[PDB]
Amino acid sequence: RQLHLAGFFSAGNVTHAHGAWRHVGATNGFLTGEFYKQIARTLERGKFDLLFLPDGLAIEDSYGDNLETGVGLGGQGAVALEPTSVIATMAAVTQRLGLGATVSTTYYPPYHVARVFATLDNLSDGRISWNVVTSLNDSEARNFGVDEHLEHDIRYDRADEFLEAVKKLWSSWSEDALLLDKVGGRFADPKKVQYVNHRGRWLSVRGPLQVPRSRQGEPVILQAGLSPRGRRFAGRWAEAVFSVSPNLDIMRAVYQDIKAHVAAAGRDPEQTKVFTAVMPVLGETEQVARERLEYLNSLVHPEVGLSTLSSHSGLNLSKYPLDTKFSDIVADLGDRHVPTMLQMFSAVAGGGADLTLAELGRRYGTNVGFVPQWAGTAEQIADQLISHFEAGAADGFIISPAYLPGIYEEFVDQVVPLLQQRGVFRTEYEGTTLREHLGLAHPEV
Amino acid sequence: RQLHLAGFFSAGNVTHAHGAWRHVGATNGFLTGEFYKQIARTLERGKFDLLFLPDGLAIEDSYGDNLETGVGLGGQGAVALEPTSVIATMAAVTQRLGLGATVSTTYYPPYHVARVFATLDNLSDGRISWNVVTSLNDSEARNFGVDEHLEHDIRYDRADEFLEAVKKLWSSWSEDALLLDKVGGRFADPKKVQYVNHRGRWLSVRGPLQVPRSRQGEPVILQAGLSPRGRRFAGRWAEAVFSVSPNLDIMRAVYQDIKAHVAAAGRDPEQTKVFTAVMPVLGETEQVARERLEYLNSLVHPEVGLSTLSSHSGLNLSKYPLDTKFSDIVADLGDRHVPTMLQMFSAVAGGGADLTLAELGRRYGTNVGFVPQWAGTAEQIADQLISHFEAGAADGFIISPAYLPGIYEEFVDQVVPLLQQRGVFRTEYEGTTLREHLGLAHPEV
Amino acid sequence: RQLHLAGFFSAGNVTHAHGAWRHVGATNGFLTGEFYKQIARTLERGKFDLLFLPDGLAIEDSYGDNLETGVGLGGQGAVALEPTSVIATMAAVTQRLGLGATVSTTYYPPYHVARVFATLDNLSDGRISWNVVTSLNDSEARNFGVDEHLEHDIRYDRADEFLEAVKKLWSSWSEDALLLDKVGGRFADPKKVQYVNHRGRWLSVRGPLQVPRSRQGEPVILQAGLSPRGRRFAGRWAEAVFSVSPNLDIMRAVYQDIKAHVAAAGRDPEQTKVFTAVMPVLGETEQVARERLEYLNSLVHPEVGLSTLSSHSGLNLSKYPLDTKFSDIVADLGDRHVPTMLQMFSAVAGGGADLTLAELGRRYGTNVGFVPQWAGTAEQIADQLISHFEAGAADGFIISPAYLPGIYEEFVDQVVPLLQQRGVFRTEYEGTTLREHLGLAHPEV
Amino acid sequence: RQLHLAGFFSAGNVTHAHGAWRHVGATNGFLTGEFYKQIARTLERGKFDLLFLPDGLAIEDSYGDNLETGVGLGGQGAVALEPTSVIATMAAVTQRLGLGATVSTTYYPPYHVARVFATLDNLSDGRISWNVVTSLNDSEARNFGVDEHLEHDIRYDRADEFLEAVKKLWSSWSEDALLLDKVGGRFADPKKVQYVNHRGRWLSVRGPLQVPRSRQGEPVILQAGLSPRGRRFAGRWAEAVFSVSPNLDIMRAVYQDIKAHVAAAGRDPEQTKVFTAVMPVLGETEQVARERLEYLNSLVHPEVGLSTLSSHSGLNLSKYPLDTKFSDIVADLGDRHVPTMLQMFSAVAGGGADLTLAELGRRYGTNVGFVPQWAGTAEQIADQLISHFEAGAADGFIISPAYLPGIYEEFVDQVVPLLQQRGVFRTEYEGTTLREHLGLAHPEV
Ligand SMILES: Cc1cc2nc3c(=O)[nH]c(=O)nc-3n(C[C@H](O)[C@H](O)[C@H](O)COP(=O)(O)O)c2cc1C
Ligand SMILES: Cc1cc2nc3c(=O)[nH]c(=O)nc-3n(C[C@H](O)[C@H](O)[C@H](O)COP(=O)(O)O)c2cc1C
Ligand SMILES: Cc1cc2nc3c(=O)[nH]c(=O)nc-3n(C[C@H](O)[C@H](O)[C@H](O)COP(=O)(O)O)c2cc1C
Ligand SMILES: Cc1cc2nc3c(=O)[nH]c(=O)nc-3n(C[C@H](O)[C@H](O)[C@H](O)COP(=O)(O)O)c2cc1C
Repeated sequence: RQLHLAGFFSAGNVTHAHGAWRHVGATNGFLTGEFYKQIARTLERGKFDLLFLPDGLAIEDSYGDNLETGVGLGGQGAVALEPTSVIATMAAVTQRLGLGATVSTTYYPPYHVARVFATLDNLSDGRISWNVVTSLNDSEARNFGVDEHLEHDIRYDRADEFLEAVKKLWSSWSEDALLLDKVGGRFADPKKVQYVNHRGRWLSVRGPLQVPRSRQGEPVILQAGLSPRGRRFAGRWAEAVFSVSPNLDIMRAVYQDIKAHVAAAGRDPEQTKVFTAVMPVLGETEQVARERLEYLNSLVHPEVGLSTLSSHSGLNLSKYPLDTKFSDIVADLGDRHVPTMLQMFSAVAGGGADLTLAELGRRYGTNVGFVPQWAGTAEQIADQLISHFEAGAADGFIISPAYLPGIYEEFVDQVVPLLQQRGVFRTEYEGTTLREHLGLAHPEV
Repeated sequence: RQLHLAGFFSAGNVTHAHGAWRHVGATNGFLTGEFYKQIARTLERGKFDLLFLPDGLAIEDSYGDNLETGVGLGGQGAVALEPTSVIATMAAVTQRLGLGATVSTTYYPPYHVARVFATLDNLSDGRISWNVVTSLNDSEARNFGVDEHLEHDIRYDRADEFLEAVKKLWSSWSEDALLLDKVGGRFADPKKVQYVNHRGRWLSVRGPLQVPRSRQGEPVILQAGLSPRGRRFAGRWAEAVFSVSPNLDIMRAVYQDIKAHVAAAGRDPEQTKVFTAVMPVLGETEQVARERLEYLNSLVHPEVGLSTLSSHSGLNLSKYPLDTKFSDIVADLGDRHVPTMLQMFSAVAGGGADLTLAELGRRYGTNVGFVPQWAGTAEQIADQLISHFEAGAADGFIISPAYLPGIYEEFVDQVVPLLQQRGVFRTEYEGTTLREHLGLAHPEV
Repeated sequence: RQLHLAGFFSAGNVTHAHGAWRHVGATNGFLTGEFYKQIARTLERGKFDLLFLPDGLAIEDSYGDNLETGVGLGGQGAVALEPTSVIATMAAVTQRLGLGATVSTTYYPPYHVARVFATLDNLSDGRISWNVVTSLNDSEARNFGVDEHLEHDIRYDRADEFLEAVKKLWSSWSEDALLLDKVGGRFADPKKVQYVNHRGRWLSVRGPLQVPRSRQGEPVILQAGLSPRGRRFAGRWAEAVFSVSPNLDIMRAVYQDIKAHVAAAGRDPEQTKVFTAVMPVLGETEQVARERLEYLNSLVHPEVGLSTLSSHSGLNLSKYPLDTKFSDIVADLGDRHVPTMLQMFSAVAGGGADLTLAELGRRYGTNVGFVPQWAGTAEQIADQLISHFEAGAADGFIISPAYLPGIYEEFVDQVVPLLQQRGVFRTEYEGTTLREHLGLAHPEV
Repeated sequence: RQLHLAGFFSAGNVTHAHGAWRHVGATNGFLTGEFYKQIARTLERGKFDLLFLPDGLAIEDSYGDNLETGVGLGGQGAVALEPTSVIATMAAVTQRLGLGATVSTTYYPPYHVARVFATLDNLSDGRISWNVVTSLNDSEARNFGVDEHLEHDIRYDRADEFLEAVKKLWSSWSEDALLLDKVGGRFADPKKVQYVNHRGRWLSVRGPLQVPRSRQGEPVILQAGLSPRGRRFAGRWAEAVFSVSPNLDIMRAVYQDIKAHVAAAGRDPEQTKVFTAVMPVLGETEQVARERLEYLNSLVHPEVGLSTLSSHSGLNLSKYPLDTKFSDIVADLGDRHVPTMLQMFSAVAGGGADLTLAELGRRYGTNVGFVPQWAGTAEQIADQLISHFEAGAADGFIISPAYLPGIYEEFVDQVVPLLQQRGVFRTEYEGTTLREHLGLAHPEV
């Protein structure tokens, strides 16, 4: 029984640790090719299954209506490179590492999505993944500028038709269609390249895709989104799921809930790999590790933290003085109008303590509220990973980076070898495709 | 006074020579990263200014409305990779070569175009170019599933506002906005990052762009489109122009006309570089060159040739038997209703002879009618490039490949050194950016 | 049953074709890393078993005790880079291709040879080869400050002990000696690293080697030397043999002779792979190919060919006039005292005739007298290779380059795919080491 | 006025910190190409002047003529790859970084040293350096099967002629000798390529060298050897000096003495750059750094230090009891029969206390006695480098690695940017050669 490992970070200034760009070890090379090439090569040296990128299309002015926080202090999406370009860059200099990009079904037509990932899948020789998200934000809306705003759960309904359209397109070409018979002049068998002719309620695409199928057949479908409608969506489509849980109990529930949704949709639950995100901080001794973590968490500015907390909760908390205690917010707006997730974050993060908005945002900024921080030696981290795996937390772990590129160098040089020595993580790539690393079947046309 | 050199080929089976995939030397590696990496490194080894890719978003299927000729025999766009992914791949393995991609203003929002190229421009450290095109044909639309028919000249009017929007977005970040002051916690100066708030007749985008400016400020604007409206457009926006002319008389006229449009738009004509395309075929002796050219041209299948000729002429010629002579086509449609390009191509390619459709399509397939074929020794090709340059044909030449990747290995190894010894082509890159190679000024925010 | 392919060229101006540096396509980049990196990456792209380099440690100056000819016209070894440095350079940018260097047993101590190749073998993860040679020439000696005389056959007797010393050194480290037990503080098992204490008639070396064994155990032994003593030496030590024969029948005879020597030495003949050198000249048509061979052969200066002919035959022909007829030299030297190779060359070149030594030197300069020039289409060349292989000419072919880097780009693009489609050449590397490519066993400690 | 930076480490298990291979972060990849490619790319990313490697031609078995200590516990030179091969590997994947290798004048002929470094200088396009050393040890002489023992100072006398011989060889080719006139058939001007025919007291070399001059003319001469005879030697030949001093006071004296010896040799002291070695240990806080230093030092086994200390003293400490008080040991020899370096070191223990032999060996294993360990934050390390530089300690610093590859990643990511912000270290390479980086003149032929 071996676990999977994945890397994850924004093509930009911040991922989960909101003080990361301030870290003494941060190169902040996120505008340069070299930065991404170093990181991709490092994770491949550590035999990672994959690396994938989140995405948002707007700087967030969202809290509360301003960039002065985001841009001035380095909040979420202050810098955000288009993710598919970035992984093409990474694909060019690796040969085994799987690579994923987050693209919303909202903003692009299925033809575009299908061709972009089929192209990347071929260029990388069958190593690509699309992380499917159904987001719609007005600012993103403001940027791409389209306002018909569809309700959260209906976006997933549309996304069902979207995925079907994309997969029809990826099946345009039989895997034996291309002939390249030079002598005879037969380029391809036109009876094995078929029109798509899709017309559903939401979308219309004609086809065929002008891009044949790679050696893994189709890109791997990644999925992120844990809403009840999102888990149903994952049951039907996800081949790997991006999850975040603060502790083993929540990890195990999410795991079993997702595997249940998959089985309920008629699919094999062992063909959907669940990853849970964890943020390790290493030290030669546990003491050093805990001091490094303390240093890391002290870089978070209370307002950048609050900004993200405002965005994730849907409540704008900039409207209040920063010293407002959380119970004066519930007092001021009534418990019915303060999101549950926000009341559950205040209770868990404060431990019963009535915290100011400053301190709540500061703590939220350390780890986005729910990504577990693990401080310890390489041996301790290896142990924790192995025991969570054995307790059924996940099929693999996403390693959320405290600072870049350095943390991945530390994790690969110190933690990966220990995992290999215990026999719970690959010593070498067995196959060449992302499907093979993940133990997924090669889909048929 | 030095000339410029550019590479050009589709990320796919065919560019201008319709027998290229059948050439004994063709690797047909156009689905692999390696193919593109080899070519990009080769052109950088030869100190080329740039390489750019065309694009079409559908298998050309009009003649007449079928997969079978295009796919079966390997016509235009039978395989067509998404071009921006492809040059991202090339950028990761080069450090000087300029890289361009053709993207239509029709099918994407200005926000997308701006973010993709800003990303590539940053990933490549200031080496990227967008080749602006305004196309819109029904099959591509059928894929993007849209009902629109903006008339040709109106597409250019919309493109004016489009470019304006993209350039506003690329000016979101001043070049001194990014601070990365870790000690003070100041990421960036928010007074140097500006909202865009563009609301024009055609488009609306708010901004700012989440991507700072590269060391060359903004991507270089390439343009392709030689219609009277397109030349006006080039006058206003183009920093480099993609042109194709069958002989020196037409090259010089196109040259002077473009430079005139640029001056008429209030811009400096020497800040718009005109490239003209030529298809060289080398041999150790002139005799060897001519036999290789004859071999190359003998690979063109008459029906693939005819397919492209139909698409370009706007006339479906599948309806006729292949042995139909061209004058029964003129009889069948009336001299008035025969597109001018089609009448000029028939007269030029036949030299007055009445040709079958097979033979007309076959000759069109050799060079898309109007790309000059130059057979000779390295010294002769070098001579011809120099004399055309001295005769005011162009500021630079696009080298259309008879077959890939080999032809570029030959060109870089045999012709480039001769140009360098004569002092008309750079022996080494003087700058690091595409603007520096082309001698373009660094634009202000 | 598949054939093997090897590349072979001098790290310098000339290999077998003496007009190569003058070829219009020759880059003459033999002083730069880029030149060697390109060729290695190209031969790896073509799935070649290996690439190796010859060596001489002095500008040939025997004819006529001066460098005016060698240096002035670009003769053998006019430029000659140190070969182990070069293949280290190639190893760094490849991961499958085997890489070999010729080093003479005469000029270096066994410890030095062992350490250099053990190092390269580790650096390349098991892809290195030593081409064993026993040369001793005075100019080389003059350079090394040696005033050593040892007779041809005795040099080989000495080499037997040399090989034995080197192979002991490569067994210094057991393959399980290295522990890297950090926690316990045990670097390596001291009972599995052993002193050598070699004290023989010729050499003494103590050991152990400071370099452990790579994944292929030991560097592959290549050998070049076709003399009667040379074949015995190959019989005992060679794992691969570099041979040259002018036609299939002699190829076949040398082939069986070497396999017989291997069997006579008590070894398995299928564990010594025989390569024979061939010089292909490709053309799209046979006519083009023959014109290209004619062009290439016309670049040879009669005196450079003659210079080389002198060095291989042992007679310095410089003293004679260029119009000295060949039977007038044997008249004044007797059937008894002019070398055997020298007139199996003259007759073969005339096939009957009396030529001036100018003409004899010119013809020798094209292909070093005995390397067959094969001009044809890719299909014909592929046919001939398969046909010679099936006829028992060799286990593999050394592809002698008419000019560099260009000829290898053509061969990999045109001939290799044809071999692969016929199933007689690997479509992909099955293993990672040079031993696995050659189908050699992993030697024991 | 900027300081220079150099990297330095053995191609093997240990450099100065003898517990390094045991460090949790050490990859111990010293047998793989990847390990060296990574370190070299990292130092190039950090704009280092140079990286050079030490060497020994035998496993360190002196204490006590057995390998059980050296091999069993991982003392210095237990694994030691041939250094010229290693830097060739590094040169292939870098384009600016300087690269040097240590080769003894004792064991190789001048022709061999000359050709290897001329070859490397060309492969690297002028970035190479030879670190001149005059060592002669018994284990090493018995691997090369040498039995002549030359007195310490005489080896340096021999070395004087050695360098003249090597520099003569490097002037074999005029920098305008190579012509490559393909049309005229003139390879090179033979009157600009000269025989050497060097015959002095010690050595004889004929020439010419088969390798032309690189872009920087000749390899840079590094030297290491601080005996009085070594410093006179450095005065005459060295262009950069490797020095080690435990504090600013000794640094400054060593600095000024070397500059004087150079002036005394009639050379410009500004044209010989002196480097001093320091071993930094970084932490996010000073507390963290001091702890990481403690961890590092706690990995040192007392006997490996002594194994290594035996050779440096050159006294064999192997059979004195480990708890032998040092002074008591002092007595059999007589204060007069004690090598001094060891003696100051006893002094440099710094407690001036009678110390166990275990304990002297432990401390020596820590930092080779005299390389200062600096623990602190990046700012503190930068400060100390700047303040030492300004106080005239050295023209540049050698950064001795606590553990590899990681410490260089930390150093380049944390300290270099700070040095750059202060303007005391280059933000970018101004030239392409090692001579340009060090501010050395281009020597003429
Ligand atoms: C762990 C995780 C990571 C996510 N990352 C992104 C992301 O990078 N970009 C995005 O648009 N949506 C992302 N989402 C999904 C958003 O929640 C999104 O707004 C979607 O509409 C709702 O997903 P949901 O099922 O959580 O409601 C992520 C969701 C999860 C659970
Ligand atoms: C040399 C040249 C190359 C062109 N390449 C493309 C291309 O690759 N893709 C595309 O959509 N349009 C391309 N075009 C422009 C097409 O003509 C396009 O349909 C546009 O609507 C009309 O441009 P026009 O000004 O030539 O009419 C190119 C035009 C020229 C002159
Ligand atoms: C095909 C072939 C290639 C050879 N290449 C070299 C070489 O590059 N350098 C060298 O010193 N000897 C080379 N030799 C060996 C020389 O002939 C050498 O001087 C040796 O002492 C005699 O080899 P022999 O067995 O052919 O007589 C080669 C031999 C053969 C058959
Ligand atoms: C900082 C430094 C580093 C040295 N490194 C080496 C080395 O790696 N290999 C070597 O043989 N000698 C090295 N030496 C010099 C040795 O002492 C050498 O054996 C020589 O014979 C005597 O040099 P000396 O002048 O210091 O006595 C080094 C010397 C110094 C000062």
